[PDB]
Amino acid sequence: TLDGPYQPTSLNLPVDYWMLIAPTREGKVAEGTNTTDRWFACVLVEPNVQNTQRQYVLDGQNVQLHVSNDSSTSWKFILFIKLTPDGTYTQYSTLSTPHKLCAWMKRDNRVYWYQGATPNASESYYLTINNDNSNVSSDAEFYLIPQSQTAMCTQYINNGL
Repeated sequence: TLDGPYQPTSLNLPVDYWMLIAPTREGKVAEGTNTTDRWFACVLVEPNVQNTQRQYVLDGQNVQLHVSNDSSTSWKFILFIKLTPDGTYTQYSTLSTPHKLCAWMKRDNRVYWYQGATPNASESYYLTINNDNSNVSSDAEFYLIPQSQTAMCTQYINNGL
């Protein structure tokens, strides 16, 4: 079930809900943290982007990041992670898709996202201890999908809404 859409915002997301984010333009898509040892950032890159540095607002300040997208047809979401409050975001995972949809979810002890190349992208996860101060921000409209209906989230990620 597609709950939404919702306008951009920041909150402590309840566990077991995919945030399916649907941006229209390249740029920062989302960020999230448990405030202790994980800071996540997702950016969207348009097709045919040669190695370059782009500036994004992350964790409250401007940050320069290396990006590229070798595809002529798919857009590319890139997940960056830093593991300390004053560390350095580094590229961790990518999703290549012509549909410009990405998703993430919090569960007990994990954060999930989709990775690979549509239409055969699949879920990946990272050990993350959730807390009462955890928070996530979406810069684009998004939907919520219950974890019980993960198959439908996968359907949308790979094949479009």
